[PDB]
Amino acid sequence: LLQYGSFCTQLKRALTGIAVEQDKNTQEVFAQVKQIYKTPPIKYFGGFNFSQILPDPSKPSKRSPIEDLLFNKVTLADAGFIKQYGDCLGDIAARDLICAQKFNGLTVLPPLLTDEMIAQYTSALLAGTITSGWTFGAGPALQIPFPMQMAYRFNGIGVTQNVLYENQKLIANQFNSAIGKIQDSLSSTPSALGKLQDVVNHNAQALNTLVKQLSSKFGAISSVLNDILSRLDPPEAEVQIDRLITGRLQSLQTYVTQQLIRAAEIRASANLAATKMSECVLGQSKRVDFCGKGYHLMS
Amino acid sequence: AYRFNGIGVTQNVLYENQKLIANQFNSAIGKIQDSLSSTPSALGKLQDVVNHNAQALNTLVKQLSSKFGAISSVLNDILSRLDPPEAEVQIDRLITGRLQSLQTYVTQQLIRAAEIRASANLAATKMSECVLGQSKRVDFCGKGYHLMSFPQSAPHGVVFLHVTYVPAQEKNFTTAPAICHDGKAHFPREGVFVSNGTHWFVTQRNFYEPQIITTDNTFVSGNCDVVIGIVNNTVYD
Amino acid sequence: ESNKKFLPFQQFGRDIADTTDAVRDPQTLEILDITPCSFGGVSVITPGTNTSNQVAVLYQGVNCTEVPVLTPTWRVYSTGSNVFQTRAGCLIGAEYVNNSYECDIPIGAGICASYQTQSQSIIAYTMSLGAENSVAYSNNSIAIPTNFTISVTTEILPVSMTKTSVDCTMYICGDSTECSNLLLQYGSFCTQLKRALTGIAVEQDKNTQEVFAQVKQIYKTPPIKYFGGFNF
Ligand SMILES: *[C@@H]1O[C@H](CO)[C@@H](O[C@@H]2O[C@H](CO)[C@@H](O)[C@H](O)[C@H]2NC(C)=O)[C@H](O)[C@H]1NC(C)=O
Ligand SMILES: *[C@@H]1O[C@H](CO)[C@@H](O[C@@H]2O[C@H](CO)[C@@H](O)[C@H](O)[C@H]2NC(C)=O)[C@H](O)[C@H]1NC(C)=O
Ligand SMILES: *[C@@H]1O[C@H](CO)[C@@H](O[C@@H]2O[C@H](CO)[C@@H](O)[C@H](O)[C@H]2NC(C)=O)[C@H](O)[C@H]1NC(C)=O
Ligand SMILES: *[C@@H]1O[C@H](CO)[C@@H](O[C@@H]2O[C@H](CO)[C@@H](O)[C@H](O)[C@H]2NC(C)=O)[C@H](O)[C@H]1NC(C)=O
Ligand SMILES: *[C@@H]1O[C@H](CO)[C@@H](O)[C@H](O)[C@H]1NC(C)=O
Ligand SMILES: *[C@@H]1O[C@H](CO)[C@@H](O)[C@H](O)[C@H]1NC(C)=O
Ligand SMILES: *[C@@H]1O[C@H](CO)[C@@H](O)[C@H](O)[C@H]1NC(C)=O
Ligand SMILES: *[C@@H]1O[C@H](CO)[C@@H](O)[C@H](O)[C@H]1NC(C)=O
Ligand SMILES: *[C@@H]1O[C@H](CO)[C@@H](O)[C@H](O)[C@H]1NC(C)=O
Ligand SMILES: *[C@@H]1O[C@H](CO)[C@@H](O)[C@H](O)[C@H]1NC(C)=O
Repeated sequence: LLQYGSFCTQLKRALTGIAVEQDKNTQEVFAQVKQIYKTPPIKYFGGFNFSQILPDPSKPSKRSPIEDLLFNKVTLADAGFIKQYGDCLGDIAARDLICAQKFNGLTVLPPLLTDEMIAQYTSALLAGTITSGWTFGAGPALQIPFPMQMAYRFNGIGVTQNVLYENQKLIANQFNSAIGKIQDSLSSTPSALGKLQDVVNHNAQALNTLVKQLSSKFGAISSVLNDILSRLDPPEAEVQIDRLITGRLQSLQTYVTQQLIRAAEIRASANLAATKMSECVLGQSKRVDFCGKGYHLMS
Repeated sequence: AYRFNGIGVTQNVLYENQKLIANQFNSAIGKIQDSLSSTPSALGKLQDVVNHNAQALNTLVKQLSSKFGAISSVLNDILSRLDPPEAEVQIDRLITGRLQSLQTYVTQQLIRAAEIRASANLAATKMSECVLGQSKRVDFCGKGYHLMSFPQSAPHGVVFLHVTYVPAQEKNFTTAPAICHDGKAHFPREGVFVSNGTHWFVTQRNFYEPQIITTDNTFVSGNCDVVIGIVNNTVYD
Repeated sequence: ESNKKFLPFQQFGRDIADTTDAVRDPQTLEILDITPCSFGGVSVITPGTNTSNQVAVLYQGVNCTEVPVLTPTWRVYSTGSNVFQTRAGCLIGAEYVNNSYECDIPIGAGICASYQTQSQSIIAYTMSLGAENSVAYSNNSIAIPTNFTISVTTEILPVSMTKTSVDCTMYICGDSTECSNLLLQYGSFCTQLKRALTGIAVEQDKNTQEVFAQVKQIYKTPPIKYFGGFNF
């Protein structure tokens, strides 16, 4: 193989580029603000109830109930684990596909940002948008009572503020009911989180195909190098080894190309998500059907 | 003044602070050259394209020294050291290897071209929206309230200079949603009620400028029994 | 020793990748299982060579106990120097501290490394998300600014790249005729390559034209440059 060029340097470079791009995407999406705001201890906002989206201090990981349901709904499977070789050598007689992947030179790297840091970023964004409206997204944060912020947002869509000031309780009740229905709507439908499951399914399928490809003969007497080496003299052995080498190289090339295309698609999706975070959360958008159906109020 | 009215600030603010705004703009423009020159890694995106192209071409050239399983990597030596019928089988390996290298190079170039096209489309949209007009989209033409943009050309790229407005030196105040007077509720037209401790005024949101509460800048539209937190005072006519 | 329940007529065991992992000893009929011995990857963390020559070594995905200390001939200290365990594996040659700074060199799950004067040394820490803040929220209080600042920022965007062309015959066969004749019967791959390269070359110019040709009138500035005190 040493005399076939430098294809594998190119493969390593492409894989490293994709790995760096993933962390860049996450950092771009989830790091809009540089100040870690925290909610006031007393939770009274004119009748609006935010308990379903604020972090829960009772649980150890400090996640909102909706975040808990979202994390329980999706199966993660592959992740980074230290001493994973020890678990593989434990040999409980249940040889999973992960150990087979590891023993053939395929590894999975952990992300730079943990889940707790992302949860902290989300909590800071929520506290900022609750306590300051949209001022913290364009300079220093300026406090303002929540009903006055809602009156400003209603003026933003062409409705006078006395409409809000005379229907505060009904609007608060409607908002509370709409927030409450979200958990039931998410839990009842099992196919809601298809997009997030598709990524895991695609990665697992690609890795499994790459591992299974090692059993092909590609026109040789056998698919095992040791058997070929023991059953033949060398000069008849190079011609048998060459076919296997070429087949495995082709499989690696195909895998890398597919990974590159998927990475490009994921980058486009991440850019869209970052734009939506910038425009719908840190301010009020006048673009039609960009931040929901109807006249956008807040995200 | 038109651009300041576009972000919700009255034009008399500009007309009374023209010299200070001009000085601030001049200083901000002057700092740009020092900021660009001091940092050596600012123009990484433009250098990456050249580096990638040079690396790809160098790899393609260096790939010609591989044997790919033949006796030699030189066609003339193979032709001179062997009869033809033994020579086609040696030439075929080299041909296949070089073809594979060309295929890989072309595929990588296509992917890079797609990425560059996406970047160029984004740049064209930014040029259309931030330079030829004033944008209300948050964080699209800089950080803060966008005022105006200027374009510049660079090797294989464009550089946008965004000029924006940032508030500073905030102060605390006591506020109320409405004012009760003669059994009627009054709401501000454009602004918010503010109290310095003793008296009440109305001011615009993005700049402190108190004014006497009159019937000219308020409307009634309701009674004084529904609004929560109403405060009763006097309204001048 | 293997716990697999081999049938009396079975002599070998295979896996998904078609590799033998269970064997029966020819002399004593006992079932044994085979596992490859330890292996892994090594990463090197270093600042620029213009600064120092000290390095740190990260063994990836390996519990730092039963450390290999081998295929690599060079030996790290493996002792004396600080040894730390991260979710990415083991780190050797860097000291862990309580202080949190901005990330300099990424390592793994929330762990970064830096070169600090402390005697210069390499330290590892947990990255900091940002400075703490807490706005005073009240339901009858507001905050209003009293001054402003004019800010100028920059943004850089690539537009086009290099246009290249390749000749198949000269690259593959040079000036030889036998090689050209042999290549003539391999199809029309090179026509496709030429078409793709030409398409990319045209697309580059299209991108530049789309970006830089918004207006069709060539305006020029007046000779006298006075714009109310603004300096351009
Ligand atoms: C905000 O909503 C939550 C849940 O929607 C309320 O918590 C409920 O409180 C009642 C009475 O204390 C309990 O019987 C329920 O079991 C609680 N539900 C949950 C999920 O904890 C909370 O009381 C609401 N906020 C206010 C101020 O009433
Ligand atoms: C709040 O604003 C009112 C309105 O200007 C201030 O009242 C004035 O105070 C100055 C100096 O104290 C007097 O010269 C004026 O005659 C007052 N105006 C009126 C209509 O009486 C008041 O002092 C301000 N309070 C604070 C704490 O700043
Ligand atoms: C608003 O900010 C500007 C700039 O920070 C202030 O102008 C400065 O005023 C001080 C006080 O004399 C001068 O020493 C500086 O030279 C001024 N800066 C410039 C650029 O001219 C201005 O005073 C502030 N306004 C208020 C009401 O505080
Ligand atoms: C606009 O700015 C430029 C540079 O910032 C000014 O040019 C400077 O003028 C002074 C006095 O004539 C010279 O001492 C400097 O050497 C000049 N700098 C440069 C880079 O040429 C220019 O004067 C300013 N415009 C006005 C109308 O004052
Ligand atoms: C406004 O009040 C808060 C708390 O009451 C305080 O932290 C802040 O410094 C005050 N701002 C000014 C400008 O006095
Ligand atoms: C003015 O407001 C106070 C506080 O709400 C209230 O007690 C008082 O009755 C009001 N004045 C009149 C004339 O109703
Ligand atoms: C093979 O011979 C050895 C003696 O060296 C003996 O211990 C063993 O039981 C024999 N096994 C069989 C299957 O005959
Ligand atoms: C490393 O190995 C030891 C011994 O088996 C084990 O006790 C320890 O838990 C392992 N480290 C981790 C992080 O699990
Ligand atoms: C870091 O902080 C923890 C807090 O409990 C402390 O136990 C530990 O000793 C500190 N690190 C060092 C090196 O002292
Ligand atoms: C909100 O207003 C109510 C008036 O009913 C008051 O009792 C409460 O203290 C206010 N909240 C805060 C945080 O001061």
